[PDB]
Amino acid sequence: FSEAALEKKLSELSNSQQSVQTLSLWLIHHRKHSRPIVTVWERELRKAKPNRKLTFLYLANDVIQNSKRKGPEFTKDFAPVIVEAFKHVSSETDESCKKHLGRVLSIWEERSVYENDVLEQLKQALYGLEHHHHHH
Repeated sequence: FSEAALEKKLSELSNSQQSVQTLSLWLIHHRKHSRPIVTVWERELRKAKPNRKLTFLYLANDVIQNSKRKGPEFTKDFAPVIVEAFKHVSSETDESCKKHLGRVLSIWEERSVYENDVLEQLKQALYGLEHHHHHH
């Protein structure tokens, strides 16, 4: 595992099934490094252009869900950053992009991906009144 390799892969990440699936497999293989991986993922997410940010969440979705079979590493290590990540993506993208964020969150609530406390925080992050403080 190297952070440099991860950075390179994240920079060339796209929405294709092959792009997300292969990166997910690599990350899960390297689950011993889940904390540094999440740290790098969060940093590159914030650096990404709005039209690319959703792709980071799709990756996280795939990694978190598929990792559960192997261990709790990714579920646990995404947990402290994932609310802020949804809030970030929600704020930096067009209102209609909530279609995609909401789909993921719906998936997570339907498949029990995180517990209640977290799921509700995610709900607030996505739909909450804090997005509506300023005239537009």
